[PDB]
Amino acid sequence: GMKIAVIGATGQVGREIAKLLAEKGHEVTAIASRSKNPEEVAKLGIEAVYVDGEVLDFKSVEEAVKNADVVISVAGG
Amino acid sequence: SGMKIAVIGATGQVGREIAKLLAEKGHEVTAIASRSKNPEEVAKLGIEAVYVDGEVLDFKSVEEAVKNADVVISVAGG
Repeated sequence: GMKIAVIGATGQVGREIAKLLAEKGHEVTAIASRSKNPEEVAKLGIEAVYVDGEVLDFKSVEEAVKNADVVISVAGG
Repeated sequence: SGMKIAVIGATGQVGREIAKLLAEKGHEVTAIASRSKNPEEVAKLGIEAVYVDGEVLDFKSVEEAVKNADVVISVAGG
């Protein structure tokens, strides 16, 4: 298992994520805090990543983040 | 019409698990390999930004739990 911090919006989504990853054997710390909104997150900048067999559609990526109700941004692995 | 959730940086096992979980919870999920260029700014930790009382669990303990993490999941919106 790994060390995982789950930060930002308090709510069912963040709690369920945290719960799942603890169930998978990770060491999970949850910190409630203020976050940017989806449009602000998009405007932080996105690094486009190609997936074999899929069109990498720049506008589709922009729209998916900007128009989300919730954005989960995963960093590290 | 369930909540629209974008998972960005979903290239790893943890991203895939999150995407799977949230679709099981009836959300409309778009998992995206493309990732934030500035991940730490999604939920930037500062004394003013953290909802946890700094008299109880201090800012340094908060900062350390994120610094020592292998993976940081930042949840934006709700």
